[PDB]
Amino acid sequence: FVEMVDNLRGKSGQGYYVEMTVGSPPQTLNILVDTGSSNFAVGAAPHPFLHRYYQRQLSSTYRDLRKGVYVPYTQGKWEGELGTDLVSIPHGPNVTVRANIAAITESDKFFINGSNWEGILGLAYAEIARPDDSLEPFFDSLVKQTHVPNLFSLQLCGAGGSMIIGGIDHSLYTGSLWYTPIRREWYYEVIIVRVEINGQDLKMDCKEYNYDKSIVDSGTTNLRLPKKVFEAAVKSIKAASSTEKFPDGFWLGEQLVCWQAGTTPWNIFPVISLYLMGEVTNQSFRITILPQQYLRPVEDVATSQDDCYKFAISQSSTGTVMGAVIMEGFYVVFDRARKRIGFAVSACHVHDEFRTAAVEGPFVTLDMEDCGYN
Ligand SMILES: COc1cncc(-c2cccc(CNc3cccnc3N)c2)c1
Repeated sequence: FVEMVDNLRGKSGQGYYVEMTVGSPPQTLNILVDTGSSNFAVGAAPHPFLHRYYQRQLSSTYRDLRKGVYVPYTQGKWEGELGTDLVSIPHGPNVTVRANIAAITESDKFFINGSNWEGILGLAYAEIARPDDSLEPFFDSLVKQTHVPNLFSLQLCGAGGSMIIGGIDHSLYTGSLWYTPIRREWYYEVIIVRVEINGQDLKMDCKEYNYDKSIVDSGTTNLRLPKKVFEAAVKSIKAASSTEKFPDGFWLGEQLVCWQAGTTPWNIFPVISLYLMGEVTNQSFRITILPQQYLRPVEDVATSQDDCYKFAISQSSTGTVMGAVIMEGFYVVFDRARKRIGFAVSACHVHDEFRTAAVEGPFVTLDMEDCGYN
């Protein structure tokens, strides 16, 4: 795991990527690590934003599955050809697997102009794979064909990171790991059973927090909350920070807020605690997020020279998404073998002058199942 430490590059803004090699002889690509999707899909044609792409026909081990795939989003898509090839992770375990690969032949609003990655490693489960759940996701192939344990953990830093494949590295976190159950193997779905701001219960029905699901998603920048929860949260963060006025635009992620370099008044901004369903009946634990995780610094803007931040909490269309902004505070263990997700304070988390992040428990929370939306 020493050899996997620091094997990710990038930021929460454009995502985190891992080097992979596909085919024979090996072709080296940077691949977004995305726990909110389940396809392994790589640029396979010279889209102008791409540094590198997959040239199937130069791989002696490529096998055309003679089947297309099509994945749409709200305002875009990617599209391509399914096949299999030999895959590896230079700074991963010392194995080669034959995996399903979607050779992206055409796409729209998918690749980010200026990014240094060319594909997507969908680490979530087969149920949300495209074109259907019979397209075995990458991690499933890795585990089936090798003795690599069926887990991985992510330490996302910035504001790069590490993906430890096959276990847990003690040196990437402090304190103890607490585990929340994966509710259904599709997205990494979890249950938020309670939310607090500076220790103050947000006081809503916990079904609101998971309406219609809550997921851990390294392919999303922000903490995203459902509409009602988002409004409750912002009102409360306004209240804790009412000694200053901010434009409405700020709370909508449209405008920055700046202070004289070094004078950002962090104390004004509250810690958010999300309680997660525990492994034991009526037991939960809490993860504590600090303002320096949801106030994301904004660098050279037009031409900026102060200290400036945008609000990295946003409204959710499809439930609570624990994006990179949240994951960046923690070492997140995706224990697929035991249907569970572990959190511990990250060794690389941004500290704050007077407050320290935490993962802690146990708490008693009755009727936690009822926080699940059905
Ligand atoms: C922080 O990770 C990202 C930041 N910016 C863009 C992406 C990105 C780009 C293209 C496709 C995808 C697919 N995955 C999504 C998309 C939307 C929401 N969640 C996920 N997992 C991500 C990831």
